[PDB]
Amino acid sequence: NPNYCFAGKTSSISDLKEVPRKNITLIRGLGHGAFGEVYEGQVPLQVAVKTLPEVCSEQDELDFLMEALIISKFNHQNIVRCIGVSLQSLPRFILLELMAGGDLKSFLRETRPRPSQPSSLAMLDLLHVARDIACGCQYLEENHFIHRDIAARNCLLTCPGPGRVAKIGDFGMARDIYRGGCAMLPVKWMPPEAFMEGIFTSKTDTWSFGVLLWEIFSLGYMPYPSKSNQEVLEFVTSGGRMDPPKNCPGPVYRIMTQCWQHQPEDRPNFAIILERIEYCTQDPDVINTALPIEY
Ligand SMILES: CNC(=O)c1ccc(F)cc1[C@@H](C)Oc1nc(-c2cccnc2OC)cnc1N
Repeated sequence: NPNYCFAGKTSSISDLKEVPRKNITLIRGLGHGAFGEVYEGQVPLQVAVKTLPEVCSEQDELDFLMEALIISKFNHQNIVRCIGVSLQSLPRFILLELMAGGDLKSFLRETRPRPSQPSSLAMLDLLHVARDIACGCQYLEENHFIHRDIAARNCLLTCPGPGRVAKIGDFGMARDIYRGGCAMLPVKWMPPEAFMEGIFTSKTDTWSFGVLLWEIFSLGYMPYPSKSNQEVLEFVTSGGRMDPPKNCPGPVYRIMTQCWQHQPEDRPNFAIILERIEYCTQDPDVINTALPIEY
């Protein structure tokens, strides 16, 4: 059994909270796609159940064990909680906080303002999501953990409604690096030094957060519209940056452009990002800006 170190503390599979299999009930599927299915479940405490295929390799097993260790060792309101694991029965389970709002990317697309739902979303809703994730990122930063794939698809919402809280919900990329190919790398979320020299720092996540911010204020569009991975790589390496999302307030766009500074030392840390998001939320001209209504 591999050890895991976070914040200078070491943990082992023995530290994982094993939940007796008899206490766990599956309710419905939520998704598969990526390696492993996820179900809604009960332990009555409601959970999302990530499963390990019984038909897997030794490495798949170690990967699964490692993400369990990673998530269980985090303690922050904007990172999905791990209720525990069930590793002593097959298929093996990781039990997560059930985020009823689902993933952020799908939410943004599904919840875009429409003629039928003219006020489904406001600038403040987006700013609050951005703040929430930036808070999670600041926690990772101050604990020297580099996420490596901050993107809408990896964020979850506690509920569809106005009191929703956003959290980082997937750590698969970080898990892989802790221990794939070019075409699977999240190049559209990566800074120049990352995909060139394979250098990662906390400023990597700052760049990625900029792209997430664009995803949020575009209401769930794929970054760099119409560009392939290699076109983005060449575009960004040459100094190219995304335009503002439709109707995006200037102060918000400016946060994006600061996250995308070529030199990592010129990019803000998350304390500063949160400061700037806060300032945006106070500014009437920002939050009174109407989001586009999709016909
Ligand atoms: C299919 N998506 C994932 O597996 C997925 C994608 C990104 C991510 F960060 C975490 C997950 C899975 C591991 O965890 C969760 N998914 C949902 C959930 C996700 C999608 C739709 N409805 C849901 O709950 C009602 C809710 N809570 C979770 N703890």
